[PDB]
Amino acid sequence: SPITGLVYDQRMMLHHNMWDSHHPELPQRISRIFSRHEELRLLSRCHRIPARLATEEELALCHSSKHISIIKSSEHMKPRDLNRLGDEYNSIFISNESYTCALLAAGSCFNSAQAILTGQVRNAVAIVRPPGHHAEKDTACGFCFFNTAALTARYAQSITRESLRVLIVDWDVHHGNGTQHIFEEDDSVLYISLHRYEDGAFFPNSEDANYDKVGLGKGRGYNVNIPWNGGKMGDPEYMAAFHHLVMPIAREFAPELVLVSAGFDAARGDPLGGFQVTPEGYAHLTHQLMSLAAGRVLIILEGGYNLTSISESMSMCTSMLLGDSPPSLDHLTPLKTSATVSINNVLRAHAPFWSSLRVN
Ligand SMILES: CC(/C=C/C(=O)NO)=C\[C@H](C)C(=O)c1ccc(N(C)C)cc1
Ligand SMILES: [K+]
Ligand SMILES: [K+]
Ligand SMILES: [Zn+2]
Repeated sequence: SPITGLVYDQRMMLHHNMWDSHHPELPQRISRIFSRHEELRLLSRCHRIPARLATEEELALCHSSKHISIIKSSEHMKPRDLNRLGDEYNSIFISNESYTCALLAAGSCFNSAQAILTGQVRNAVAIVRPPGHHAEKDTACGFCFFNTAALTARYAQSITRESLRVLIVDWDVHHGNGTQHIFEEDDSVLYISLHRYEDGAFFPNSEDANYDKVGLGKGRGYNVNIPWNGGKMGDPEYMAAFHHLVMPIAREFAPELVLVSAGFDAARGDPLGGFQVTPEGYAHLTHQLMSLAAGRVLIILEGGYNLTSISESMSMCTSMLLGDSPPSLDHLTPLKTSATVSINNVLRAHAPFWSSLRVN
């Protein structure tokens, strides 16, 4: 029978901001999501995967030992040193429990990828924090210490074969700069991100997120950026991006495992995204990805700051993984012109690499 795995560990709530108790990357993000899965009776339908700590050797699959050593050292720091260290990065706060929580987020995901790859479960959801996709090989960034999704892709290959094909779909409203960079020269890991860009004025504020960054060397064509410009986007724009880009490229790539860097900050009500993707929209995207890799899909929480929006959106993704009927959504709504421009720009930049793509 198809089983859905779920991993959650309340110890990941220990990572906190001691200088701003209302910082948006709240410990309550994961507990509210977990409680909503209980209320909707989704949790009881899942196989509970145990959380674990990632080892330093596993962190070294993507990160430098210098970076690992510095984050590890924060476990023993006084508040004044935690404040100073956090200030060395772009948008990071650290507590003595941060390192442990980042290890738990990655270890939880490794156990989930292992459960899927060994056939213990068909697919899985990881309700983890702190997030990972902005973390680079050598630095923490944007609430992220280690790149959980990137590490999970490498971990998956370490327990199978180096050439295991992993698709990472990053639907967090922000560009996963760390994920792109880690796999930029790699043809074994296809990275597809959709993200608010605003001509480089939206976090992480780099032209690296533009559609013309297609990958390097043997990785040329294996990096797909779908940047949004022109304000609020929603379900029609995301469905069109999946229809014309994400799914044709994914099918041509033929992944053996699908990781979703599932931020829910493109959700309706999120003040850090300003977008309108609905829980039914996220459900549709999850169900489309389930048609890939024999259903081998692991959904990894990234960002998403409206407690109610993320709890509803992520629960709807789990509902899809469990085999519930997908929402009836169509492609009849006209897109905002700027979203058409964005999709056409990606189609043009990726036409050389992916024969199945349409011109416009
Ligand atoms: C890091 C983050 C979201 C992360 C996330 O959700 N990861 O996916 C949001 C922060 C508040 C932000 O908006 C910001 C904007 C500009 C900036 N500069 C120009 C230095 C620094 C930070
Ligand atoms: K993204
Ligand atoms: K790549
Ligand atoms: Zn985000």
